[PDB]
Amino acid sequence: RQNEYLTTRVAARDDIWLHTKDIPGSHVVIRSSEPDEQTIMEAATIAAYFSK
RNA sequence: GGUAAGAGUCUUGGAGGUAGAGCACUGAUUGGACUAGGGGCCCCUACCGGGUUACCGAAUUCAGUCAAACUCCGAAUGCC
Repeated sequence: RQNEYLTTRVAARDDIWLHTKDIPGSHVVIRSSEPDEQTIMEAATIAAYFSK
């Protein structure tokens, strides 16, 4: 219920959206125009921590 | 006591909105064009807008209804 609202209302364009491959997990979005490689790594670790 | 006014009928002139009719007002309404505005869905909304709505209906309009506290009208009888 938070995820559909976050994906369709909150985040604008060119926001990197992250999810675990073929495993259910939290939906993680970075609200910046350009994501730094370190930012992508950190958000991927957060998405992996909040996963199965 | 006044006295012959009283009453009925023919003729004439009036006031007063009932029966009936009608939307010319006040409401309630049914259908079609007309669509102010609101409803989902795609481009997009971090937000302005666009499309389709076999989607509702405040306006307005062609029609169709209704009304003791609606009347543009309007009797028969009663009344003076």
